[PDB]
Amino acid sequence: YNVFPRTLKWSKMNLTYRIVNYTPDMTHSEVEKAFKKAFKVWSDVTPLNFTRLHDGIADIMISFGIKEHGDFYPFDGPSGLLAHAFPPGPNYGGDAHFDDDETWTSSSKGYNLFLVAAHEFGHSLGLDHSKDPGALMFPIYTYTGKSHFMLPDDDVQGIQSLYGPGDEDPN
Ligand SMILES: COc1ccc(S(=O)(=O)N(Cc2cccnc2)[C@@H](C(=O)NO)C(C)C)cc1
Ligand SMILES: [Ca+2]
Ligand SMILES: [Ca+2]
Ligand SMILES: [Zn+2]
Ligand SMILES: [Zn+2]
Repeated sequence: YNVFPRTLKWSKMNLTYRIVNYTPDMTHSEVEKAFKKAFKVWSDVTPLNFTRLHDGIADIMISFGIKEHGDFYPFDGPSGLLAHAFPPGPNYGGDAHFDDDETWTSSSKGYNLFLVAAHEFGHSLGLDHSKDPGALMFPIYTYTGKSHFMLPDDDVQGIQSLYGPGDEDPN
């Protein structure tokens, strides 16, 4: 049973994460919405368990990425790359990093963390992608997390069904 390596949705009904998008044009209050609110929408599509244990137990997080890997250069102006997320494995999984050279906000101008973040998190915690037809995963985001409707049902029901109940049980 193996074909397209894109799903990672089975044994992860609950996970922890950290909120630290950035403080460019928004304030601690906005980032609070970006990370929380965007999470409110992600939870709306799927009852995913998320906990930010500052104690040091986080798997995914929202934060502006700044070239710190050592392989490919993510940050790069408005280039085709606003949010790169990693697989929830080591302490660098579900790492939601936005091309620091891009723009992010919680208002009607630019990428709304609700959208971008709900999208990056959907990846960092979800998997490679899941919107062939239409979901909050393609390089297009136009409709904010809630600026019209769940057009991207692919990500809505997609993770609402795959990330819904977790298994983490080998038969
Ligand atoms: C809200 O929907 C979107 C979220 C994030 C992006 S992105 O960060 O610009 N980007 C999409 C993309 C850009 C260029 C080429 N291919 C894809 C991310 C992404 O997919 N994040 O989930 C890339 C860098 C992986 C776009 C829309
Ligand atoms: Ca870019
Ligand atoms: Ca991590
Ligand atoms: Zn990064
Ligand atoms: Zn995507």
